[PDB]
Amino acid sequence: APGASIFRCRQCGQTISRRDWLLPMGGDHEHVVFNPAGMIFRVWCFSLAQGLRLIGAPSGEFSWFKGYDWTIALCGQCGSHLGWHYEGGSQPQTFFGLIKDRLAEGPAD
Ligand SMILES: O=C1CC[C@H](N2C(=O)c3ccccc3C2=O)C(=O)N1
Ligand SMILES: [Cl-]
Ligand SMILES: [Zn+2]
Repeated sequence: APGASIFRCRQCGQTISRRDWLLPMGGDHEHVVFNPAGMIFRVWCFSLAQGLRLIGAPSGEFSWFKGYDWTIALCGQCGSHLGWHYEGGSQPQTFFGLIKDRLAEGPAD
């Protein structure tokens, strides 16, 4: 009966990822970053996620992760901006950077 197994969208409950899929990029699964508008994000990196909708074509502009291009990842249910999908890089080729405070963590179902 673990209570820290599954990450859901904090706004609607859509299943998004799992603690087991946490990915330590550059030695840490947590990355604190700012965008050009100055917003600060505490981003958790995951190997896999589901329940998202990836919007548009990838861009390398302002990428927080060297060698990766990003696409916006919205909750596929409610449209809440949950983070980004990264692609085009090496080891791994792709991963997800999701905004920790926009997810709710809980037991598996
Ligand atoms: O890796 C990334 C993900 C995208 C993120 N980003 C944003 O959060 C944003 C908002 C508005 C205009 C442009 C951007 C942008 O590049 C950013 O700054 N770096
Ligand atoms: Cl936030
Ligand atoms: Zn949602």
